[PDB]
Amino acid sequence: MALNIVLYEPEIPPNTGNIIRLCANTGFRLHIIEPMGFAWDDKRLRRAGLDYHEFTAVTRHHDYRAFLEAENPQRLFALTTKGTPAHSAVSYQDGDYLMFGPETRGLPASILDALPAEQKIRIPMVPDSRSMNLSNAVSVVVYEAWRQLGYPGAV
Amino acid sequence: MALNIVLYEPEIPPNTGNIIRLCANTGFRLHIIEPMGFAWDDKRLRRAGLDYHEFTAVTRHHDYRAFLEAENPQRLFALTTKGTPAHSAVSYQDGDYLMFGPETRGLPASILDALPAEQKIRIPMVPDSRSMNLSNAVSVVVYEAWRQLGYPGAV
Repeated sequence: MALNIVLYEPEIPPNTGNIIRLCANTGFRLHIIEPMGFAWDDKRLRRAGLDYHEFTAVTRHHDYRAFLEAENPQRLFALTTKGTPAHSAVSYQDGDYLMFGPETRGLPASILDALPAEQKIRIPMVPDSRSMNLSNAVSVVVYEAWRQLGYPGAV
Repeated sequence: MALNIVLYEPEIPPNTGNIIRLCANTGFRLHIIEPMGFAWDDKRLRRAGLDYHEFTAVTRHHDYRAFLEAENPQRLFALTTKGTPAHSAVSYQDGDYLMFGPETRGLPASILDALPAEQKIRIPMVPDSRSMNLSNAVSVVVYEAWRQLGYPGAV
C-alpha cells in the first residue's frame, strides 16, 4: 500500500508528533514541506514518545516544487474548508497524496488553483463550526482512506 | 441526531479541549465521568480557544453508575485494543453512546465485562503499533459514526 500524507509548513510540534504516530500505526508515509514552524529538536515534538523507527516514515522537502519533483504525485488531494466533496465522498486509491495546510492558514492559492474541484475535499461540519485540530483532521481523512481500501496491512 | 461521546476519567487537558471542539463541530454530545486528571481552570484546556457555547455540549457525571442512572444509554460501545470488530464494522444508530478510557490505561474490567463482544470496538492498526492520541481516536470513531448516518446537521 502506497498512501501519503503531505503537511505544508506545519506550525505546532505536537500535531506533527501525533501525525508521525498516525503514519506508523497505519502504514501511511509522511511528507513535510519546509519550512516548519519549529525545530525537530523541539521538546514538544517527542512528548509523543516517538521511537526511532517511527521517524523512518518521514521525508522532508525543501519546498512544494521540490516535493513535486521528488514524488511526482499521481493524484494530489487537498483538505480545505473551500473544498466541495466530503473527504468520504471521493474514492482513494494507491499512489494518492493527501495534503494539508498549516494550523493557522489555508494552503496557498497558487497550489489550490492547480487542483480540480473534485480533488479539494472538506470535512463535514455543523454551521458556524470552529477550526478542527490538524492532527484530528488528518486522522479522520487517513482512517477514511484506509477504510475504503479495506485496511491493508492492519492486524 | 442523538450521538454521545463518553470520556472515562480523562487525564490530559488538550485532549479534552480538542474533543469539546469536535463535539461542537459535529453536533455530538460529550459526557465526562469524574474524576478528571486536571481542573476545568487548567490553562492547557482552553489553549483551544473554546467559546462559551461550546461548553454547553458537556455534561459531567460523578461516577460511572451516576452516568448510567442519568443517561440510561440504549447502547454503549467501548473503544478498546481488546475489542473485536473494527470501529467501522458496526452499525451506529441514534441514541448510541461511544465510550473511551483514559489516555494511559484501558477502561476498567468491571465495565468492559458488562458489554457484549460486539460492542467492544477497536481502531485497526499495523502490527507493533503504539498508542494513538486519544483525541485522534475519538475523532476517527465520531466521524465514522457520523458518516454512517449521512452527516445529519452538517452544512
